[PDB]
Amino acid sequence: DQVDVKDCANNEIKKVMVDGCHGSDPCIIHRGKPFTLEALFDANQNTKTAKIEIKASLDGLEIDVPGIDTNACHFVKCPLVKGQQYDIKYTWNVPKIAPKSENVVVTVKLIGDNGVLACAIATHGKIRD
Repeated sequence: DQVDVKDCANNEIKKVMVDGCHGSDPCIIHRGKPFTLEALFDANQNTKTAKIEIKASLDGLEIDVPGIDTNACHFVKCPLVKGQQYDIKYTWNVPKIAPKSENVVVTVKLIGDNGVLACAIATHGKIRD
């Protein structure tokens, strides 16, 4: 079920949803289900390069993107520009995780060289219901 995450790609994304979590409000998520967040988009800018600012924090899964790649390349089709379609992502193997997580926080943003290819932020996020 999609949600209401404040994305900032360009009203061009082809599919941006999140397996349970709730967008906009304090993204509350559920346990026992794969919270594979996502957000696709067809490169419409013009830059073979690319940047990134993703940040997913999970109790036993502290996703993070402090600069792992060198230009949204090791994570996606580096060259976005307006001549390529591609789908970043952040799967989620969900065991049980119990209710409520020690802490959580979702955020994201793709920046080529002309603007922000994509974006997604879940102000606060508590597991449980």
